[PDB]
This record gives sequence, C-alpha cells and structure tokens, in this order.
Amino acid sequence: FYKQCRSILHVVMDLDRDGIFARDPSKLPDYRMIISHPMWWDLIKARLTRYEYTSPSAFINDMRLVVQNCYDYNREESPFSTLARRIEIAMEDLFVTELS
Amino acid sequence: TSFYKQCRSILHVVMDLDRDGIFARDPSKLPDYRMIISHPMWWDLIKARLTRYEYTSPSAFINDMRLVVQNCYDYNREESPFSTLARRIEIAMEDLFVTEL
Repeated sequence: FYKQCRSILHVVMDLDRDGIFARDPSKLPDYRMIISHPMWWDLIKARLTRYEYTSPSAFINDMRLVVQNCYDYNREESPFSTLARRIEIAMEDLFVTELS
Repeated sequence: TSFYKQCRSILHVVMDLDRDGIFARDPSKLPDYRMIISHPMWWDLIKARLTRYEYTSPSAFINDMRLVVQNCYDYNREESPFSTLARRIEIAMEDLFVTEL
C-alpha cells in the first residue's frame, strides 16, 4: 500500500501550490498552545521513507491531522481552510479509491 | 519636522516582534491572496521604500505599516491566531507613532 500512499501524498502536495501545509508550522503564532499534534506533508513523506506506517489507516490518520489542524488553527472563512477542504475532499476520495 | 530616523526605528521594532517574519515577505502566492487583498504589503517592501526615499511624510509610512496588519485581519479574519500577532504589532507601532511621530 506504500506506492498508493506515496501517490496520494504527491497529489495533495501539488494541490497545496504554495506549500502552506508542507513544512513545520510550530513557529506560527501560538501554534503549540492551540494545536496538540502538529503535522505537515514533509513529515508524512519522511514517515513513509522511514517505514513508520504499518497500515493505510496509520497514514490516513496523519493526513487527516494536517487538514483538521488547519480548521482548529485558522478561521472557517480563511482561504487556508478553503484550500484544506478541497485537499480533504480529494484525499478522502482517493483513500476510498486506492486504500479500501 | 524630520521623521526617517523614527520610521526606521519603528520598523526595526516591528520586524523584531515578528520573530519568524510572518509579515516580512511577499504574501501574494498564498491561496486566493490577490482575490481577497487589493493592496499587498510586507515589511521588506516598507524597508525598501525607506531606503529609496519613497516616503515624503510620516503619514505615508504609517499608512503602509497599518496596511500590513489590516491585510492580515482581512485575509485571516480579525479574531484569528495570525491576527493576534498582527494586533500586538499594531499596538506597538501605534504606541510609538504617538510618541515619536
């Protein structure tokens, strides 16, 4: 299932044109006070290279955390949240298509 | 009355408060940024304008400084974590404009 997970991560990383969810967000204002488990695409990619995921569900957990953290940190009306919803719809549909 | 010395020092204070340079560089590639924000502004652009003598009065410098933080409120919404940092910066620069300019 790693080939499929790697392929899905490549899709969301391309959808995120400016890479706003790609790098460590922990230095953003009050990020560590608000978000319990920061997550970002480059960490998920590294976890795939390190074989940390033993099931598709474990990869899906971390992918879901990136977009849920966006909604918990940013306002609903923010274009960051607009983009995260598009990414969420795309990746959730690809999980069903490729990993179920 | 002279003002460049004070504008430079206020800009230095603000750029030091913005520890990770959240508002220092061009934000125009952020999602839908040009659709939402008509006039993007950032600290490095204000610094370049000071260097190029583009300000002929303190009011023009104040306008650009206020624009950075108002653009943050408009893009991220007023009550948001990005806007909390911009508000602390706005508070600082308004406390210094009254006193220095």
